[PDB]
Amino acid sequence: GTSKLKYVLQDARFFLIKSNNHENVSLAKAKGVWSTLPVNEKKLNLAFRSARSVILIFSVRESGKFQGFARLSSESHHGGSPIHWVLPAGMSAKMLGGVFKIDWICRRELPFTKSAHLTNPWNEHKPVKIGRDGQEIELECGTQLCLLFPPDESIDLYQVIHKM
Ligand SMILES: CNc1nc(Cl)nc2c(C)n[nH]c12
Repeated sequence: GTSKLKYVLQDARFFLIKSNNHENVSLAKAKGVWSTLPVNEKKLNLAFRSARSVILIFSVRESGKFQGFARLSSESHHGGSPIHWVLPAGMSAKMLGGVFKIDWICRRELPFTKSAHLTNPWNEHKPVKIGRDGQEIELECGTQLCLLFPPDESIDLYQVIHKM
């Protein structure tokens, strides 16, 4: 069912995460972690303190899809482990230094064609698939986007609700 999902999304904040490769989204699903550039790390740390739930909605660049979404379970922390991120051009391990802990709510894909009807007021009402890494998605757009994903029956939202 969708009732516990809707409870988790209640009053959440939503952020578009753009990853330059699949390997790091795969690593994030396996390890329950995410790292981003400092400008976005600052925004997510602020949001984490301000909202009952901060949801990261993931999209690998050029995949034409979202790869799932997750809830921040911590602010960023340094020095816990050297997450073997696969680094593309220009990006280095010091920039991706802060690690957030995340609980996955859905590890299933959603193609961009399925969200064509959702626009993001905080990005000039462009289609929600359009946005830079770290772009905030307004509550109603973000809620409807998350509800479009296929249910992920491997995930029990009970423990997530307790983190709140
Ligand atoms: C592990 N975090 C990340 N990994 C890769 Cl390949 N790209 C990005 C971007 C564009 N923001 N955060 C990223």
